[PDB]
Amino acid sequence: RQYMRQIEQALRYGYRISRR
Repeated sequence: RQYMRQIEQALRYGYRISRR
């Protein structure tokens, strides 16, 4: 929901760095 918005935005950084 609305709150997940800030939490989702974090995954942006996740997708910014590499994790295998």
